[PDB]
Amino acid sequence: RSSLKEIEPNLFADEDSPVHGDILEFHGPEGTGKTEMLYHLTARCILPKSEGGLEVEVLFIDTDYHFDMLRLVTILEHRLSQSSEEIIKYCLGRFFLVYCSSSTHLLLTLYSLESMFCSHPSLCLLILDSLSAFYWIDRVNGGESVNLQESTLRKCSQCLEKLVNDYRLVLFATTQTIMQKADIDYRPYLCKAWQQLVKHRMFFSKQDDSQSSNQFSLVSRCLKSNSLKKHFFIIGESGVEFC
DNA sequence: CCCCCCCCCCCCCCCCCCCCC
Ligand SMILES: Nc1ncnc2c1ncn2[C@@H]1O[C@H](COP(=O)(O)OP(=O)(O)OP(=O)(O)O)[C@@H](O)[C@H]1O
Ligand SMILES: [Mg+2]
Repeated sequence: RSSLKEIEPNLFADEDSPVHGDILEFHGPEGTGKTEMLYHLTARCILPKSEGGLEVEVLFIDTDYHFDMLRLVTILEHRLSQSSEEIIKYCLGRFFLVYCSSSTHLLLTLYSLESMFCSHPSLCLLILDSLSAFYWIDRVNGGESVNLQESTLRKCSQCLEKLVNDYRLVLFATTQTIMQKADIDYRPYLCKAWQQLVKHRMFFSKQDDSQSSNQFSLVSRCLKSNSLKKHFFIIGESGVEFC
């Protein structure tokens, strides 16, 4: 019922099999277009089929409290050929947002979301933002024992893998670059189960030069085939546009 | 792996005549 190529032919030019459970990951520093990419994916997924959409529902989980409905509405109205309030209402009728305040809160939200997931059959995409939102607090609360710094993340990863395997969903996660290492910059620090659960990896970067910005770099790295690709794209009032 | 800063030195080098009872 779900096809990965249709979601994004630009980035997913190799994956053509009907997706029946995948885990992806975004990574990079601040202000490099991760949330804009998520907005573009949601816009591609929730638009009507007449305007070039997918007509399936999206679930969103916000952890860093950085979601902006105004930007999403602006992108939707710019992508639409004709702007009308009722069509925007129809589009937004298939969008859901959840807030979590702590690791246990997120764990219980995951333990509760399966009721909706069995209730709603049209869900095809799942987004978790800022998976590394609670790292320092958990680490400090865990003392010097590593196993006490990893339990909540372990349980959340197990629940996420169970959900994605059971309900045939697509997961999009975001992490933050917090620590360096004594061309890809990546110093893994997450849970071992989460690290081994990843399938695709994408890194984000921004041009240092001030050519009015308008240039972002993305490096796609799939662990299945060890294929490294570089993408260039721009972000405008209508969303993101690939160079 | 984790976060932010310091401070001056030292002297050189001469030119140029005027005016008769
Ligand atoms: N209307 C717009 N036109 C052009 N660029 C825009 C517009 N709106 C936002 N941007 C760009 O969006 C960029 C930030 O993107 P975004 O909010 O997705 O960051 P991010 O990589 O997800 O970072 P973080 O998660 O730390 O917030 C800015 O650098 C800005 O130039
Ligand atoms: Mg962001």
